[PDB]
Amino acid sequence: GSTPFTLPRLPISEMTNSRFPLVIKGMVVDPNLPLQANFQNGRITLDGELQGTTLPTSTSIGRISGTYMSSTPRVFNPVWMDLTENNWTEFQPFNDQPAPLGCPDFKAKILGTLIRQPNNGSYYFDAYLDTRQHGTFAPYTGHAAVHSDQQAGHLAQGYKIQFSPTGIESDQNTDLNQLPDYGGAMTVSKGLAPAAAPDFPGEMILYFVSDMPVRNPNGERRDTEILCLLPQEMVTHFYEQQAPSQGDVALVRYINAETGRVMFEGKLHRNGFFTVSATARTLIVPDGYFRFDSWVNRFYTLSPM
Amino acid sequence: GSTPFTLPRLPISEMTNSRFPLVIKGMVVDPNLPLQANFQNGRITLDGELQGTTLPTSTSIGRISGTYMSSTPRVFNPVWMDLTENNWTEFQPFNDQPAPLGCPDFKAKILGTLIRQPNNGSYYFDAYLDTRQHGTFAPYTGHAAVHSDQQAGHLAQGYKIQFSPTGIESDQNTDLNQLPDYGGAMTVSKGLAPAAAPDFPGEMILYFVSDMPVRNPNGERRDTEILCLLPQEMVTHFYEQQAPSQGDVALVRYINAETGRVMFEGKLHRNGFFTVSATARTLIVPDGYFRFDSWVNRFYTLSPM
Ligand SMILES: [Cl-]
Ligand SMILES: [Cl-]
Repeated sequence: GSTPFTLPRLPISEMTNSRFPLVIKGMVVDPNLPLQANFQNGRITLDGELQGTTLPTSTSIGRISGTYMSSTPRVFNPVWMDLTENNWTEFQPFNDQPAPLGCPDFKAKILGTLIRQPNNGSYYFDAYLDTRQHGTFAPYTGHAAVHSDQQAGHLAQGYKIQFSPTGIESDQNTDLNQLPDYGGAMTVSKGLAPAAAPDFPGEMILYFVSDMPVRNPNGERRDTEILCLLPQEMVTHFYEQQAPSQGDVALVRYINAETGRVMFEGKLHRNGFFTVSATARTLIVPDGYFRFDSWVNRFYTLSPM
Repeated sequence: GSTPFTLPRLPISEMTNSRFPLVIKGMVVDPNLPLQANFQNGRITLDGELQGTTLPTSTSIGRISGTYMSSTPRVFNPVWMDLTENNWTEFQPFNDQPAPLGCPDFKAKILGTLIRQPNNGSYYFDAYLDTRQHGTFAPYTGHAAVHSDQQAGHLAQGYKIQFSPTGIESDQNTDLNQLPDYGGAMTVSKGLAPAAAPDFPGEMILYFVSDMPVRNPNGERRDTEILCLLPQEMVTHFYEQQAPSQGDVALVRYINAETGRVMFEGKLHRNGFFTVSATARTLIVPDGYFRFDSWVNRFYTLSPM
């Protein structure tokens, strides 16, 4: 009677990143990527329990929303936001959720626009959200500021506004595998999705990869990838099906879309991430799909990739 | 043995528009909206056959892509593109597809950015795509131009570039329910998704609604909605399941998410759109989900909304 667990029958090439609105360009396993992952977006259990700051669908990944504050709690001045969820429902600060759902889970100067909502006249202008700064990016406290030199005259106390990202600036310190300090100078622990980590020596996380759009001054080049543990279409699939997990870990096979050949197998863990048996950096082109084959015991040994 | 037809068990409030990257804010039936719909995005049959320019997932809705042409086939100069699909595979012009998949299917000055791809150094800058212009927007011919005053020095012949939209300018003539002229001055008919139209007097199309972001000079106000026939998550669901249709038309019920009460019923047509029995403008808040109940004969009479 219980809903069987399944994966979406879609090639990875047709999926999108769960941490930024981008297509998946492939997968990577690498001993020089972080051995454990702590992302807060793209986190769901296999039986459909959202974790961290993860949205169920791609409504507003990377966005923050709220109402304009005329006072704090080229020259770029802060635009302060009394934060809401991106669907404009209330966000309770200092509670059991690190930030509103969909809030960026990386540290960067994020470029984008600030959108005045239709009730106050649809308009938008350029702004950035610098998630490296404790003073203006502490969303766990219920407030955050974007920065803009284009806001003059367009906002008044209480206006609904939403930040929509286009990309980042990237420098020598950019590392998108580090979480921001959601509480600013104040530590936060409650409601974080836990570390995803293999428990088999010889297994590594299989990450899904996208290219992050970058706009540095004068076009300075520092190309940057962004990883996630689950493409958003897998998050939505597990959320929608709510299939009970019926074993320690899910055995999955990656199937070539053209030939139907089994390319490799992996473990899909209940906490929502993939591991494979590998020792060296391996790049997987996304012209295949994952197929759930069976629930297996935690001591199952994967065929080496 | 055949896959049963189903709808995604998600409230409409968690779905996104199939014609622009936006959340669905509700549904509308209205005798003063077009009685037939001709959108090319968000078109799929119930058994999973994509139509028009419709992508299976939200990879690149509203984008166009290609390689830079240094020659034609503030002051804003055209940036000419030898068009590809947005996944960088080849687009065959003058054939059986009106434009690359995901190409905008409305006429507007679409604001956004132009993205130089990582192989030539990740960088992006502001640009617009004016889909009202025959001379620079004829994607059926394999070429189109965006316009920019920020490109100087950043592009060379053959560079991969992608236009990503943020919103539109809107004026007194804006009407997003009219298709662009995909062939420019040359008519195009081949490969268009057909008109969606009720076949019951007393029934009207149930449209899904989003608010389009607008940026007019000086913040001039002209708020604009954009309609679609299917949210993209329904498109993806039907595409993924490939469920055979087992009757003339699908009977669906809209269920209140809180109470589980049946709010109204409608017909979900094989060509991929909803109709309901109504006479006057009716606005539906999206805090419910559609449930497939049975295949019915084409002469089935719906309970009035
Ligand atoms: Cl499966
Ligand atoms: Cl259903």
